[PDB]
Amino acid sequence: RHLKPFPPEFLWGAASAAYQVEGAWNEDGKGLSVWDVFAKQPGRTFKGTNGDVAVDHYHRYQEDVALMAEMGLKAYRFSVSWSRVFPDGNGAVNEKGLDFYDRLIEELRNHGIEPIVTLYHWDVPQALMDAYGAWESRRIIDDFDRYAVTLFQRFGDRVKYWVTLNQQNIFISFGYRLGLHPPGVKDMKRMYEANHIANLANAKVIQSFRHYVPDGKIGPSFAYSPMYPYDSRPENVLAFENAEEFQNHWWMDVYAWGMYPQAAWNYLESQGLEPTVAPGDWELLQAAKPDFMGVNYYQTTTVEHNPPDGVGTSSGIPGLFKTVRNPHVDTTNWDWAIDPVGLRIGLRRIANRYQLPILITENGLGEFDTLEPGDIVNDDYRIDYLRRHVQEIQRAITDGVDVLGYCAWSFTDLLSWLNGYQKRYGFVYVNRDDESEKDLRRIKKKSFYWYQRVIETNGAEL
Amino acid sequence: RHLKPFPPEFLWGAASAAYQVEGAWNEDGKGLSVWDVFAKQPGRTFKGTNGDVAVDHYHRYQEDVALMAEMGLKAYRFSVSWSRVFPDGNGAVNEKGLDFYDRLIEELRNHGIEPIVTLYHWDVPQALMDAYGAWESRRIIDDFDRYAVTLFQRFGDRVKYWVTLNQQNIFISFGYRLGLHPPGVKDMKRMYEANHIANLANAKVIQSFRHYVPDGKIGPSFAYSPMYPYDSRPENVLAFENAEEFQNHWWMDVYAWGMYPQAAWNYLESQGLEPTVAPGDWELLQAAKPDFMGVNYYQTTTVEHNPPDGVGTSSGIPGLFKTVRNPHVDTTNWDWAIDPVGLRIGLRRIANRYQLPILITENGLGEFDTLEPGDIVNDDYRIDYLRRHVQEIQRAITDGVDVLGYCAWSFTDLLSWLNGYQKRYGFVYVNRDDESEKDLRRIKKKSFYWYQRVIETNGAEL
Repeated sequence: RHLKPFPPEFLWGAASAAYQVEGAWNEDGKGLSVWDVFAKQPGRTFKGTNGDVAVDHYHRYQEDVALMAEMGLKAYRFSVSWSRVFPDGNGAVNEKGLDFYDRLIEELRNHGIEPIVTLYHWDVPQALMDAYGAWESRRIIDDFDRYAVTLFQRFGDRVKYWVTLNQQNIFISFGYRLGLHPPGVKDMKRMYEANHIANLANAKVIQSFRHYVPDGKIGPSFAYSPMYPYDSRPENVLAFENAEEFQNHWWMDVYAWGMYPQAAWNYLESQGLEPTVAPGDWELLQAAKPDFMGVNYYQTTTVEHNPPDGVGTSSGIPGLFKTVRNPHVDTTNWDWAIDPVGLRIGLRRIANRYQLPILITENGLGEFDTLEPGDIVNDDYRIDYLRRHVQEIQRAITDGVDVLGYCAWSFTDLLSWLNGYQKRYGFVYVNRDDESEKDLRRIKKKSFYWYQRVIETNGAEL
Repeated sequence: RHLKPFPPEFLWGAASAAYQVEGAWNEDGKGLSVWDVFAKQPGRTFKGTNGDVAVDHYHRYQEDVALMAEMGLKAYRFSVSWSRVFPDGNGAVNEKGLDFYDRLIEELRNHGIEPIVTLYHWDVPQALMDAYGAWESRRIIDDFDRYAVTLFQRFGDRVKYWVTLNQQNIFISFGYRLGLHPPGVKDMKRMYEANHIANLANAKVIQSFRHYVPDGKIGPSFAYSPMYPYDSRPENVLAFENAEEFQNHWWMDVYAWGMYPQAAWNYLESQGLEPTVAPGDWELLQAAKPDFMGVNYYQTTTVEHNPPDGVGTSSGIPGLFKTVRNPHVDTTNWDWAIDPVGLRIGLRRIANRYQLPILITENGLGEFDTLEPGDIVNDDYRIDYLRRHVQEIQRAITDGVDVLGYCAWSFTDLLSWLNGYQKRYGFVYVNRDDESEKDLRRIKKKSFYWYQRVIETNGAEL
């Protein structure tokens, strides 16, 4: 069988997130985000690392975009820091904050790079948390909408591709179930309420987008780990049904269809955990169809039967499923699976279930890169990982999946949320570590030139 | 987690098919069906058995319904023989034929049993095959519709529950791909064309039903073998994605959504096998939503990766999937799988994908039964099989699946299509075999009294 080529306007991209790259945490009128405050709690982050400076992209954006142009990036996906635009979340707009993103967008456009604007990457202004608990209040729906509309009005003429909430399942679960991210809560009831409010905020902004950006394309981005059954034991296949619905359809069915899946809903209702539904909620969720599903992909998860007295290392839900190591995939140095075929499977599942085009918003390999003499970083491991995933994307396109683009994570090295800087993701090495910012100089890794070649040839050599 | 009860009006049922039960093949003006002709080809059926007499339900229906009432059946699902109603397929209606079904329905209603009328169980009149090739011609769409409308007009006041095509995937694949059933064709291109025409006929009759039976409930019934991947190897999970889409979504997505799945469509198109689509086809298919999905269930199927030079014993499609024996399920004495959990999985999949209620239209165990002196048939093996499946249905209901009822296959023993009478399915033994009709007497098996107790307790005592 002949593989289809990557389509002529395929968005060969790379990506970042505002807190992870920008720095300038208190400059030009920017307000505190929940992450500014959270990361300064003693013991919260590795070696106290935080986003005060990060890799200083706020001041170094021209150099970074020049490197993107050298690579030939077709697209750069970044997030807008809400606290730069509305320092208090609501209230007065900050023109200096908007001006940064205007300058960034102009730099991208002048180099022929398509901006992909991500509205929300986990950094709600602290003032909204202080006033009303941020994502736990329906007040955020209108406040988020006002923020999104501001961006649509200022940039809609120059930005075609927009992502709304990026990895809602992560910021909600880590913030309200695991207590690892702000606000550090461990309460499933609160988690599902905040999640429902985030669903409504997503739908509201997509509705607004139709008014302000009539030729644009918008969608949420979901952190998707496709589930596998361990084997053909019926109870393991049933565990897979439970896991795919509870972990994945719980979000994507709301995004695509405006409806929560029923078995998961009934389980939550039996635990007293289902969210509070107000009149108009279903109408709003169902009327806000996205143009694409964004997918952040790193690995699949294999599951097996979990008795009601079982696991609550393996994780899972008693009576539903538990995770188990997949003996048939390679692993990273952090026990993450390497499963490029799993990306093809996830793309196929989204096309098969929702018939949506897909934008791959994040995929990449984190590793402890060594800077060798002469400013050389030989990251053949990153090249191998990316190559295998891009090859599987081409197979998915050949199968009939409409893949709009692929954003490698990340363009430059960046600050991780809790683990400092040493596990690096970039095509561009940034000379700093957990102890100091050093000189923050940018150094092209071997993978930079590999991806430059991929883009130049539209993937045709892989 | 305690199990939910069966809902108060759950349709505890049993089922049959006209050719398998009725006899009276040439009585009261009945025309030839394709099965009358096919089964009389020498060598086609075991010991030349055929439906001339079968178990003689046409003459013995009063006794059979009296037995249903003794059991306390809530519902009896049967099929109407098109050739009794329109002996030439189109043309003049045969009032004597309709009068048989009127008498049957009156007997059921007088005993408080819900009729479930199945429009089509594989017995298109031979005259339509002769005139235009039956299911290979779009002419059948209107002819089938005129037949269905006749039934809706005569019986819609007394019949709430209707099934349209029963096991379309079987009569189409066995008739046009495997050549096992009429018309005895082995041609995939013809198979997919006839299948598309059957899809249009199903949609047309559902549209007619909305006018003639506005308070009724209608759906197609699909012979569902849910697919499992052999293990968590990514290539085997991908084989599972392909197989579930090709074998199951190919039909059920058309029934529920009016759309063929895209990866399967593109594969067929690459082989020159996709059906011919006419203007208006998609609109019709999308405008005919059913009230429920009917499910005929016997077993799951496990699949694994199949190289492009591989299997086309194992069956499959090269480059997509091949079947493999599942080591984790039991087998019958005929080496077919027994997988009651697989029924729960299939029910969960239909609810999760389509949000449809499900009527289980067929499930049962075929086995040699021994008639012991005193008219005793001890079939504990059949009780075991049915009990395990009903238990899994109760678990699916507890999960949140809306199951409308369960029709055990079958009420009385019946004639099999190709294999005679000895592998029996009934709650009621019929005293005949492959060599003679004996006295055709009905003898209640042990399973009859077991199911009587199931119904009395609404499934609380299994």
